Amino acid sequence: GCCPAPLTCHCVIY
Repeated sequence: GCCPAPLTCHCVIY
């Protein structure tokens, strides 16, 4: 999964 922000899947905060 990408970021929950959500943000680009290159950031993925998880």
